Amino acid sequence: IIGGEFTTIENQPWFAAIYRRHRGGSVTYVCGGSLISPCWVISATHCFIDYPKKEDYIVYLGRSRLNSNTQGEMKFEVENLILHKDYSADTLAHHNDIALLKIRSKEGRCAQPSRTIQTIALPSMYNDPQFGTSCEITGFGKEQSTDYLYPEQLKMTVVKLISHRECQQPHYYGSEVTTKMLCAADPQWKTDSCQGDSGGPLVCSLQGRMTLTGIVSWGRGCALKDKPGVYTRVSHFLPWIRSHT
Ligand SMILES: *C(=O)c1ccc(NC(=N)N)cc1
Repeated sequence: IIGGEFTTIENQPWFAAIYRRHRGGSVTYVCGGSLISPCWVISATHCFIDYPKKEDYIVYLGRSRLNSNTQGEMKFEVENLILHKDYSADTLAHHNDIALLKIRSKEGRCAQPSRTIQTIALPSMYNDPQFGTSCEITGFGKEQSTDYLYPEQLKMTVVKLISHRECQQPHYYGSEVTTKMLCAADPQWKTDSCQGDSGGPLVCSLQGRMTLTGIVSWGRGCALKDKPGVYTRVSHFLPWIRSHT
């Protein structure tokens, strides 16, 4: 997260921290995700495409810190890693950038809700907030494009939804953005998602309910003028989620 503020898991209790075990046993952070039901975390296919083996992955819920255990956290194996079979990636844009992880602890159990573990509601089909709406993004991604390290503490920021029209403009993304993507950015371009934030949630309040409107997907750099963050438009993927859960 470029700019924004530090947070703890209590403020985004659906947030999933996804890590990969490397050959040799070393564990590195991969991507965020969101808990949509006790047994299901939703993320981005781009996070997993180079290493598609479900056994390589570890999912935490209730975790506020990157490389320290948060009190109350729960740790899961991935029992099913479902990548979108129509996923495609150009030099920047990711298409159908959506993935489902069925989670199962060593004791053979799904998430158990708590102060630090809750589900996030899915949108109603094609039901998205109007452009200019303020939404929140959460992740362990870089605080600056030039950073080597990821923050140890979880971060959040606010970005505003941008219309398909505006995002299609020449100096923005042109035809790279489709109607299955949502753009969001800061008016001053001062806060954004960055490397490490992908797979994570874009949450909007829709008719009074906190809704997973988006999945952090792609962008040209981070917090660059006329280069919004691009999100998987979740309200356009309900059939795929339905048929795989
Ligand atoms: C994901 O890792 C990711 C998503 C989006 C960006 N860029 C912007 N939001 N501009 C970088 C990395």
